[PDB]
Amino acid sequence: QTRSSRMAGFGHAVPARCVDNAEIEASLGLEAGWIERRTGIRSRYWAEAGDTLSGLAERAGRMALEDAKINADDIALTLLATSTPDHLLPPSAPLLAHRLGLTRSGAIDLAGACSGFLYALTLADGFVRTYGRAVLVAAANILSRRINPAERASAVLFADAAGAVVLTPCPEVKRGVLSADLVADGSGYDLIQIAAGGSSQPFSAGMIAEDALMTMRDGREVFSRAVALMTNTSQRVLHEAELTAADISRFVPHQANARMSDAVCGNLGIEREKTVRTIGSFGNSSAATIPLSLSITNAERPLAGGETLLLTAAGAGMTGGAVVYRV
Amino acid sequence: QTRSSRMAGFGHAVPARCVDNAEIEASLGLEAGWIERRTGIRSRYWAEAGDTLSGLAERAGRMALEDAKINADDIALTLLATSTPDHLLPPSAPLLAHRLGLTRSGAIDLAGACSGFLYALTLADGFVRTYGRAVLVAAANILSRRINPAERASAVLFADAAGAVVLTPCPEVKRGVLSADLVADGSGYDLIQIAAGGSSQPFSAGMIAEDALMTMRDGREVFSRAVALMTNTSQRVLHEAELTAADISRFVPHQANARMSDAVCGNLGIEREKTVRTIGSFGNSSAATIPLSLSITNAERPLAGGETLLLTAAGAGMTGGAVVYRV
Repeated sequence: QTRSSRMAGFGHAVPARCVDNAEIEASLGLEAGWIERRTGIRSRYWAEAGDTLSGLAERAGRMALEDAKINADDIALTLLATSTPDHLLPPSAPLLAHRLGLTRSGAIDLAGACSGFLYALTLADGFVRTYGRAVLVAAANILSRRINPAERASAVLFADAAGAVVLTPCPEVKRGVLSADLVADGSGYDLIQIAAGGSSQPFSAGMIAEDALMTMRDGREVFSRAVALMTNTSQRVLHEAELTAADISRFVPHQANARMSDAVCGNLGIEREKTVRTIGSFGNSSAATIPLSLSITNAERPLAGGETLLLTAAGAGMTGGAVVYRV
Repeated sequence: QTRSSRMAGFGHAVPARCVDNAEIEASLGLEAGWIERRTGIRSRYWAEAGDTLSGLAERAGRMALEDAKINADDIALTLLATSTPDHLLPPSAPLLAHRLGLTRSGAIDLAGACSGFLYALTLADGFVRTYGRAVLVAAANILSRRINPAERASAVLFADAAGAVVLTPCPEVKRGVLSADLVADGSGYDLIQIAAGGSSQPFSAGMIAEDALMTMRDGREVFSRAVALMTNTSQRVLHEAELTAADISRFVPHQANARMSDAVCGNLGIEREKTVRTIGSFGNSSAATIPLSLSITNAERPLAGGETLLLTAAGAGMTGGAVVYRV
């Protein structure tokens, strides 16, 4: 009976601490204006002590359920894309579903770094279309607790946020997810990494916190690979949907830095004013970036029937993806 | 055009160190025969120094691709259910796809504790049916590196293994995944936990060693909750498929301990000889147990057309799931 999924509700959430560039530039000994000049970020939100990932995700997901006006019994599955779960075991998604009252919902976490939401969105859409039941698709990260002071990119980019979307079944064809392209390139596996705490080097007694913080070999190599991943996946879903960049109403790339968004937008020939930009006020929260941006743009101007979105992301791994969605 | 998915190829892999009960009983100071008496495990495999999660997953995945005789280009997606990735960042699945030559494959990790494979299988089936493209569904864990010798259940059950299934598109209806039920119950979130390393208590200098290892408040509460989760999800997918226990050819529960498998089997009215039992030789490797058991039972006696399998699992979180699959 079901032939597409509908993005029925949107939500986002950020912690209470707004962190201006000037605080961080002072910490790192950077000249005034450095961060906005190089990243396009002006401020970002950071967790305070006692804030949990699942609590942040809960506020974004509650906002999306409310937006969708959906009965809690209708949520069959909760997917949480996160790289920073409350605990390494269990996953945070069952706690998320429990706090939100989603008593008929399954729950699992997805770990796809910055690409996690587009994977979760593609997989949720397949579930909606196969079982004719609704899915809560959340993405949330507290990257502030992963910040490495020696890794300047992390200190200046990383932020904390959650976004969520309620996906409901729809009988109509030729709308919803028109195309999706999910790619991986593990030749870039070592470009962005946390050395310890996984199974290859469990965190042990004589280890420092910075062994458990992110490291990056060559930011420029990450930059060019990520632009290429997003460009190539975007080109493929456009061609698969038989559309051109001119048919896109809103372009929602992962918000890594402004120059990366500009590069992909330019490579695709998309008009710059079609790009949703939340990095100025919300920073880079990894997989939460796209659903937070979806919630922000829908609040500014509700998505209208017939509009076409292009979503695209790249991530450590390396991974990438793109989705064309028709309202 | 695609109406169902087919489990086209199976594979599994274990590390080289076979650890019999006697070694562990001496390590823990238990009387001889204690472990087999209480768990039904006789032996299990543990990683050696330098073994990686992705390398163990790679051997299971290559076996499954070989078994499926599939072109590498036909794999559109690699899903890796694991609680023990090589690193906290990035996910291990892109490395897995890379090492196996799956140059057209997306890749993401799923964190669903012991339920991780049934979630990944259900999500993969929806992907196969939506896009008409094949998926490698892997599950792998190195639990030995997470063992707390003081938590006796974990010391005597936990094992290291990988399993994998190649899911291919199939044009026929009334076969493949007939029904699936994914549930979560975050009221049991604190029952099985690792305290440190997540975002609620990140790894730091001078962290207690035990804080990075698995912990369990009430094994009996875990037991009865997990039995109920598996019983209730299995009853649901059976009724959704319009089947009874007598129609099941092979019953493949998560291999947690023999008494748990027997309790669920008995609850469902399933003939005990229909149960696939790998816990004796392979122990409890969390999400890997069901695909390892599929690989083992299909090797002993190839899955034949018309056979019906019932798969069920419960995990930390708590989560559960069940799948009815028609060959």
